[PDB]
Amino acid sequence: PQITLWKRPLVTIKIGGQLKEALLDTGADDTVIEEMSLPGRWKPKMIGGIGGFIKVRQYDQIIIEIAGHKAIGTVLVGPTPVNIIGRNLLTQIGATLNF
Amino acid sequence: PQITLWKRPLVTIKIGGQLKEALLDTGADDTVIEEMSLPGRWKPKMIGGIGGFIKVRQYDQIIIEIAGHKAIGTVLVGPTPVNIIGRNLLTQIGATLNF
Ligand SMILES: COc1ccc(S(=O)(=O)N(CC(C)C)C[C@@H](O)[C@H](Cc2cc(F)cc(F)c2)NC(=O)c2ccc(C)c(Nc3nccc(-c4cccnc4)n3)c2)cc1
Ligand SMILES: [Cl-]
Ligand SMILES: [Cl-]
Ligand SMILES: [Cl-]
Ligand SMILES: [Cl-]
Ligand code: NA
Repeated sequence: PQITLWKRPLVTIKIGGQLKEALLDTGADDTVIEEMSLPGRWKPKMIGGIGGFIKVRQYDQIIIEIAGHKAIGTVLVGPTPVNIIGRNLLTQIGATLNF
Repeated sequence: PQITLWKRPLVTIKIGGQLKEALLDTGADDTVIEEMSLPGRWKPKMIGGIGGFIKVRQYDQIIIEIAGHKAIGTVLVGPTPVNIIGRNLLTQIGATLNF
């Protein structure tokens, strides 16, 4: 698709069998999702946003579908205000910015 | 142009007679710039994201040039970690996300 930006670029994702809403976010290096259960071990990560820092749980090699496009990669889990799909997964789905 | 997302999508902007580097940010509703002076009226606002909220000054009807493309709109000024070009100005330069 070609997604214009008059509204938030929200898509459906599928992670852990479940559908969620998420924001396609070119300003995010990494993908950050609200609290949920994921398999395997996690590693610590601190990320900084507009208001300060939050600790998240880093899960690697997670299967995740974004707007119907299959990806496998890192997902950060923690107290984000909204689910955000960052560049690590935008690159897997072949997304670019165009003007 | 077509901008890939292997790295942060940074561009040069001109705002208030100054050159700055800023991130093209589809996850940002509004444009947020580090502390600077702008002409005209403003009003206070709180904006939120990862890590909580910051207080900003809202200036309306500000001209900007984003990677060579002019537009006009609201600019929020305050203690953002990164200068952000949000959707309110990305729409005006015709930016889309494509995959
Ligand atoms: C109404 O208008 C507005 C309201 C809110 C905003 S916003 O809050 O800016 N935001 C809203 C979304 C979160 C929904 C836009 C979003 O793209 C922001 C833009 C941003 C990037 C950044 F980068 C630092 C910042 F403030 C801000 N993304 C993240 O916060 C972001 C997204 C993902 C990650 C992983 C990180 N943090 C990060 N990334 C890599 C490394 C580190 C790091 C590593 C080691 C030490 N410290 C930091 N942190 C940050 C904008 C306009
Ligand atoms: Cl739109
Ligand atoms: Cl990844
Ligand atoms: Cl505006
Ligand atoms: Cl349009
Ligand atoms: Na004004």
